[PDB]
Amino acid sequence: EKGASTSLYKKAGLMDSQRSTLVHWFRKGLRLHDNPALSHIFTAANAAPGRYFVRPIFILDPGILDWMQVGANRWRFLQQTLEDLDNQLRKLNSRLFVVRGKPAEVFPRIFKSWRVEMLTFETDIEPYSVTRDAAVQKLAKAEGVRVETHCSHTIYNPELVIAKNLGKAPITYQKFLGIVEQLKVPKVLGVPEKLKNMPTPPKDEVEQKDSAAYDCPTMKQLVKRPEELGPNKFPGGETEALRRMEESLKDEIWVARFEKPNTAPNSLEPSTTVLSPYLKFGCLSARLFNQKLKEIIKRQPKHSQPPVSLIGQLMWREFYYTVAAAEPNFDRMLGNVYCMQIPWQEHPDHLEAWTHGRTGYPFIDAIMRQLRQEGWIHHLARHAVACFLTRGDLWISWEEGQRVFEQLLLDQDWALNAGNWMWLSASAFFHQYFRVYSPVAFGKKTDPQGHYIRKYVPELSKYPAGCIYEPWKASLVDQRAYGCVLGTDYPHRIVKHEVVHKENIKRMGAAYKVNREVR
DNA sequence: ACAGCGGTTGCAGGT
DNA sequence: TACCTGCAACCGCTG
Ligand SMILES: Cc1cc2nc3c(=O)[nH]c(=O)nc-3n(C[C@H](O)[C@H](O)[C@H](O)COP(=O)(O)OP(=O)(O)OC[C@H]3O[C@@H](n4cnc5c(N)ncnc54)[C@H](O)[C@@H]3O)c2cc1C
Ligand SMILES: O=c1nc2n(C[C@H](O)[C@H](O)[C@H](O)CO)c3cc(O)ccc3cc-2c(=O)[nH]1
Repeated sequence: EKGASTSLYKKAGLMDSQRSTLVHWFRKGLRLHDNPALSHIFTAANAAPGRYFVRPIFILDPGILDWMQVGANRWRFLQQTLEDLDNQLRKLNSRLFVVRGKPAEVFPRIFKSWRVEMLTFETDIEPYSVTRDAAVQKLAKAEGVRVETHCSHTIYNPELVIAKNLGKAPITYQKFLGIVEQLKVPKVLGVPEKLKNMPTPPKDEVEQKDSAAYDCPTMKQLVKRPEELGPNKFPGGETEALRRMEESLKDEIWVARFEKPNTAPNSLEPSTTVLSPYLKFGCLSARLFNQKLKEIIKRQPKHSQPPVSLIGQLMWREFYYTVAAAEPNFDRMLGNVYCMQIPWQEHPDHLEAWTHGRTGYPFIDAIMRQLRQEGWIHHLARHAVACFLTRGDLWISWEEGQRVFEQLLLDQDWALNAGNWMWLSASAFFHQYFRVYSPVAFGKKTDPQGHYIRKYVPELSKYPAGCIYEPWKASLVDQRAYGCVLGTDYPHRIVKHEVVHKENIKRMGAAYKVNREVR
């Protein structure tokens, strides 16, 4: 009987050559938890153990760099995320395969060599993803590969929101809420089960030439300019995502009473959750986070509501996802159905100054430096610098600010970055352009001593709180006494806010009329 | 039809 | 304190 059982597994070792492959394709959805596309594959494999190999893949795609600027800090985040993801898949008797190449070229090969029966992935609405996925579905159809996609990057499916709103994406938040209240949310899933009867798949032609061909990229492979790395304040991956979420949810009174407008842009520690990079890469399920918040809200029936509550912030994400789904030119002014056409000026020197936090406005400069160094800044810090760049002071296109954020943010999100840049430039969604953030006054409310400025603009760290926000008010002798002379150790302010913002408000009114008269 | 309402997160000067 | 008004007056939705 022991002899018999031995004969059985020896024979099955030949049978293994006859297996087809089930592929889950990670792009976002970079997590095991609440991942229906992944769970699909793992359930299919375990429902028929012996029949399939499982290949969880991430395609490290050179085409991304034709579309997106990616700074060193975000490359490091991705490196860490893929490593965490392989660690978690290992626990399930699997692993991550990181296939280098463009999807259009990779998929023809692997469909054939792995004998792929089914491919799953989490859907996405970005133009890159739309064109990519269309090409892959086309190829899978031709090649007879079953493709099942799942919508789980968002709580609501943009397509279904647009359908329920009679074919149009809602363009106001309250209307969006009224629509999504009528939609059901799928069940939030746990991590998939361990794979049964899953020997490692046989090496393909690539693996045969280099056994490490699909192994997780190193820092050296992914970060080509490590001199641009800052402190690793927000480590990548689902494990860190979940730890951070549980920590952020620990104070249920803080959660229950959360109002975004009352959180500081310049607290030295984040005043909000900093779950955004995790949500952006899919290291954290938005649907799980929402579920967790809802549990807390049950226990704390006295709680804040949208727009300002924590659930409210998730809904903003959903909101911008839906409007972005409907408009591939979401990230440009021209041809963007939502966007006010505003004659922004080009000014290379001012853009450079803003980009590198050398505007001569300490608050603005502090924020831009934190962003560059750390890759996260608070929402209202983003407001301050985005308003400054666009309608507030420099009159430079929101698209140029978008580009800088796109490089520097760990949470860089096509829809969210574009949506909020339009908001802040009063190009779309927000239209009360008479409200202009003051680069001098805005930060004072939450940091009267200027601690944040003293940290990120250390050259000004000896200035009295009375002029650290407005160092040009200090005489030359006082500047010398504070160890920082304007024009020498810190730049002269590149524009005068008190003049230019009034001029820009007039320009905004004139642009608005032109746009009105087109309709 | 177009007035009235509400709109995540303005500032300054004031109660 | 947490809130108010004046400042000029925008948008989309609603009826
Ligand atoms: C000009 C500008 C550019 C921005 N670019 C991005 C970006 O590329 N990627 C990005 O994730 N956020 C972006 N934001 C939105 C917002 O600032 C960040 O989501 C937020 O600061 C992240 O911090 P948090 O996770 O601690 O937010 P929390 O306040 O803790 O909110 C929780 C989650 O809700 C979502 N959320 C919060 N605020 C917004 C918002 N305003 N719009 C949409 N979703 C929101 C995020 O996923 C966030 O993680 C931008 C904002 C501005 C003003
Ligand atoms: O499929 C990929 N997605 C990558 N993405 C994820 C990307 O957001 C999704 O592929 C989107 O679906 C593209 O529209 C990255 C995102 C970043 O912010 C930075 C780098 C990458 C790199 C890749 C990549 O190599 N392959």
